[PDB]
Amino acid sequence: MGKVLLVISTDTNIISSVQERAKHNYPGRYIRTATSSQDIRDIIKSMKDNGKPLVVFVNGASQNDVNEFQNEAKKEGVSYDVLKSTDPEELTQRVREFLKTAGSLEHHHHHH
Repeated sequence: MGKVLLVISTDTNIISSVQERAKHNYPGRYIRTATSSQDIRDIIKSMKDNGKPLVVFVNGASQNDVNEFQNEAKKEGVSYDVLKSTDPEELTQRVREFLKTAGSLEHHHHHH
């Protein structure tokens, strides 16, 4: 419950482009980056009760903490979709449409 879009791209320059473009259009809180396992922990801490769509760009972080994101999310009841794509326009359209369509999430009481 409470879903995030995990944007993985081999092209860090493309991550930077889409990130700032989506932060231009939407609040730069809904767009977030992971730079460490510790950062990710703080993300998923929020997303348990925070029932709005998030977008985490794997910027500088590694596959070990990417899987730690998936694990901590699946145990803490945070929903996610793993988006593995490299394209500045396509990533912008997927990020933004996610924030638009998941703008209406179901209001279930969170395990607090």
